[PDB]
Amino acid sequence: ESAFDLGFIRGMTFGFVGQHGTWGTDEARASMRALAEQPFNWVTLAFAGLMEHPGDPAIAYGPPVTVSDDEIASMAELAHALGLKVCLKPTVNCRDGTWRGEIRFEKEHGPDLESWEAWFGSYSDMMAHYAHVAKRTGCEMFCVGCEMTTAEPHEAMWRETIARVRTEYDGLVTYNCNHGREEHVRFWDAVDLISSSAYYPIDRWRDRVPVLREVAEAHEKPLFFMEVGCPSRSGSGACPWDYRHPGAVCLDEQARFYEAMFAAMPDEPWFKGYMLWEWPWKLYPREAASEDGSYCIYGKPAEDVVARAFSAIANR
Repeated sequence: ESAFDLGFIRGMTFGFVGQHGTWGTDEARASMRALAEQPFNWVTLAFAGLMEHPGDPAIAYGPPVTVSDDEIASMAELAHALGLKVCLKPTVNCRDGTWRGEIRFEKEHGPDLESWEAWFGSYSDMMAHYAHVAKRTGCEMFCVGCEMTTAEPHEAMWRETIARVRTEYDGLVTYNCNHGREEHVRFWDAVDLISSSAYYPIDRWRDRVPVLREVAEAHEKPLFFMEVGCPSRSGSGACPWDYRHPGAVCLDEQARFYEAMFAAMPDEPWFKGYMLWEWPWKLYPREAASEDGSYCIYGKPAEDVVARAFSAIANR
């Protein structure tokens, strides 16, 4: 169905970074079952192809690097049988640890150089491949990119990648920008839904909503969060995007983040919901949650905070 008619998204991201073999495990199947017991109507299957360095245009994806096409199909099939809609979200990470939002090339053109042209060649090839996987596996959404801040001004190359995806895939298409980039992306017209990694600090939510509304209304597209969440660590609510943030385990900090977000987001048709970050393919037991400092909400007060809000939206 169309974008404005879409049911409000109550989602969870699963299985990142999608290392080869991990989703084909009994653990992954048990973890997906646990995810589906929460009041989620969506799951995002997220995984990363690999670049050697942020200036290398070559991208390694598929086995032995990523989960296989069969592993993706297995997870999509399981999620679908459990009543979830599925977004497929391929992305790229750098082996040297450089954030994908900082990839950069010295040249725009040159197919045998380290150019934006060469990289988008590799990236378009990868996205076409997974767009075809998404079609074959009946995925209801496909995400053409995540947090690609340095790549964004290459509008023509993004439009090509999107047109290539459209060729392979006729479901809903989004691009996932970083927090603070919602108003900066210039190709929102080429996708069906505007999405962002909305890691806004606890105290920034109320202030940020107006611009988010303005972005949705300006481009006449619904907007949702392709990533939102907070680690259960002390002070993390001030820097939700940072998985490396040092601090004692703190379950309340994560809960406060979710409460602040839910409090600030209006019940207005331009806003289409939440794809939470994140759920592991190997899920810890409930009792171990008090020791866990990750983004996962399982077994923590945030689980209940999320369940209450999502159930209320669901049972309406």
